[PDB]
Amino acid sequence: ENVDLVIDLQFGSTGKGLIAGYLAEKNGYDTVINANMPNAGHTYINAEGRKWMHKVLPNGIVSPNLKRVMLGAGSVFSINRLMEEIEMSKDLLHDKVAILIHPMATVLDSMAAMVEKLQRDPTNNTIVARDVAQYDGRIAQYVCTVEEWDMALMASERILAEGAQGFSLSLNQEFYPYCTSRDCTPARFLADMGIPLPMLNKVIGTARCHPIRGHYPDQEERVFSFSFIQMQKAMWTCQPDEVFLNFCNYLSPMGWQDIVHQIEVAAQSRYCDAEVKYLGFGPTFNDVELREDV
Ligand SMILES: Nc1ncnc2c1ncn2[C@@H]1O[C@H](COP(=O)(O)OP(=O)(O)OP(=O)(O)O)[C@@H](O)[C@H]1O
Repeated sequence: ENVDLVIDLQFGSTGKGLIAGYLAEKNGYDTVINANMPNAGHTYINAEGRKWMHKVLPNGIVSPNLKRVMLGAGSVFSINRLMEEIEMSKDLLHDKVAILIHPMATVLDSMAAMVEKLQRDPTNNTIVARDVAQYDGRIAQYVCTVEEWDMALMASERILAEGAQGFSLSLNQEFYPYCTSRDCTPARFLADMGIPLPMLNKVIGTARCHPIRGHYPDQEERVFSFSFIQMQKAMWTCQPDEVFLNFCNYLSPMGWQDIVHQIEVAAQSRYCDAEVKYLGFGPTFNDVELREDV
């Protein structure tokens, strides 16, 4: 049980990148892994002010004991974007860090590419990273075999896995068809990263006091008020062990302290022991505080 999995409990865009960077600095994982499809990017800003805006690489690459960065089979990514992000952190991606691209990850020329991979037509060798790697040497250094992927996980000591969009955007939650093309749940993220279920140690769920994006019945006003019902649904399916509540700096103390209580009452209502353990008051490492301290 050595995988910490970071997920988003609402409609996304909760600052999951911030807690991923924070956790990577605090815990020093040697392996960071994700399986993202094209997105608007995940941002982490460290103590000294450096900014990482990532659409492909995990934000966890800031771990001081980084050894492996792993892009899972569910990844859909642009090669241009990936090489740009690698170069901007080449000081972190030195000779001591191995980057592994799952052979069945999808290369973009998002949904049309996901369809062509599912088509499994034997003479289209332009789709999956294994096939693109034969004529595109930029990723040839990076794509591994399925066997190598499994050995990398076996060899990892502690793993930070970063999830994708947020629970309520799941393909099979209530808002279909106004949703993404995948379920956004721990089971599906682990599946899309090829992580065996017994490796899961804890799930860190993220939320913001006023969630961004129909919607849930108990929320109004895109920015919405906090939804207790949305949090109940997310707790039942996602069962986080710890919660990071972000953008508390947009509310009065009474404001975000009430939401802490509501999150924990929703958790308990859906047989989840989650604790609100982290609070976010800004976009920086230095703005993440421990709930027991504030
Ligand atoms: N507490 C905060 N105060 C102010 N700005 C913040 C705060 N937290 C994050 N931000 C800013 O919000 C943006 C974060 O990107 P986003 O939240 O969509 O990441 P994510 O949740 O990791 O992404 P995704 O939706 O893909 O899961 C950044 O520009 C960051 O600087």
